[PDB]
Amino acid sequence: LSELRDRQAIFETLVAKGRELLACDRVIVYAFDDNYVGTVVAESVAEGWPQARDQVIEDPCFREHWVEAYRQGRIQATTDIFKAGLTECHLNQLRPLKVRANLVVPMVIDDQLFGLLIAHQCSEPRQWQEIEIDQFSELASTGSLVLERLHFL
Amino acid sequence: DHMAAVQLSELRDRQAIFETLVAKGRELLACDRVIVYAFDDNYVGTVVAESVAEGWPQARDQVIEDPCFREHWVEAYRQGRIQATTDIFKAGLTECHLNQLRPLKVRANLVVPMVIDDQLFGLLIAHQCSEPRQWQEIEIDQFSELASTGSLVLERLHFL
Ligand SMILES: *[C@@H](C)C1=C(C)C(=O)N[C@H]1Cc1[nH]c(/C=C2N=C(/C=C3/NC(=O)C(CC)=C3C)C(C)=C\2CCC(=O)O)c(CCC(=O)O)c1C
Ligand SMILES: *[C@@H](C)C1=C(C)C(=O)N[C@H]1Cc1[nH]c(/C=C2N=C(/C=C3/NC(=O)C(CC)=C3C)C(C)=C\2CCC(=O)O)c(CCC(=O)O)c1C
Repeated sequence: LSELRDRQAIFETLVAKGRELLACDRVIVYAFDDNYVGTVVAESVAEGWPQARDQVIEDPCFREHWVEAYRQGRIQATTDIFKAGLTECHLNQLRPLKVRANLVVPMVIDDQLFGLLIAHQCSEPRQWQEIEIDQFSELASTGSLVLERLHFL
Repeated sequence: DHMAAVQLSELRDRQAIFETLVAKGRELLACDRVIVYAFDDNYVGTVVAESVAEGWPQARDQVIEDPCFREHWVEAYRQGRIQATTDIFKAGLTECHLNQLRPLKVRANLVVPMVIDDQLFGLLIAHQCSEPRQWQEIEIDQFSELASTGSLVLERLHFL
């Protein structure tokens, strides 16, 4: 990882390592351009589960305020999205992907947010453990160090 | 939930990087000691940080002999070598090398390089002192990932 000098290779590594790390159903990188508008840029998904790129998922074309919360280091660890008080529109974004559990960590260095590293469990609800959250978020941070290095180099 | 209050990836000071490497490494492995042996610009290495379990000797409390020049064994680590030694008294080490570790009461010895693109920042080292100990593949991978993360942050300091 530390040696990668290509954006897409980094994103695909993160996504493979993340799913391996958590043994969950899907890991995704939702990456931000300069306007903090985001797109799904990579996905690792267990066989048989829906792939993001096969769906049309609505996503408002502006930077919503949760972007700033992640930028400051918010982590979302949701055991079951149907019990978490999500908006209907948000549930509708995750429904096609058959999400139950939702773990969202920032890929951020010095308050520059490169993206979000996201895990889903689809088969059933899943309580994310502290040590999984720590390891997944260290993976995000390492990926972020190498994304940032791209600019320097 | 929230990212940790201090992150290795957010450190912007050399010595802080070494001290968090050594704290996190000893917690990861639950071993007796973790050190960083860091290289200066002339490839001279120095123990710059240590985290050690209660009751075991501290590196800085000892006089450990160490040839003033860069030895040949350094190149193997620059190139990515890892040494994982279950019991240093049964590993065919030289007497002089044994005498560097005796004062620290080392039995097991794990050595991973802190290296990016052929720049060797140091070695991250773990000791078990209480008993011999066979380092597991999972431990070696995790310890080595920590070392590489530390190396990314040392490198960044140059750029910054
Ligand atoms: C519904 C289209 C929409 C309206 C209208 C609105 O104003 N905002 C939403 C619902 C909404 N969504 C989130 C959080 C996220 N939205 C994401 C967008 C995506 N685009 C995709 O292609 C995709 C498939 C993986 C998604 C999920 C993302 C990445 C997030 C953050 C991750 C997550 O929380 O799922 C919110 C904020 C929820 C909260 O934190 O309060 C809202 C209101
Ligand atoms: C003994 C003074 C000496 C002579 C003479 C010589 O030519 N080389 C040695 C013995 C020797 N040491 C190593 C490898 C290491 N030596 C280290 C130096 C240290 N300085 C310290 O303060 C200290 C306390 C922690 C140490 C251990 C270190 C860090 C190493 C690498 C890590 C390890 O292997 O313990 C060698 C090379 C042996 C090999 O790997 O083939 C030799 C011959």
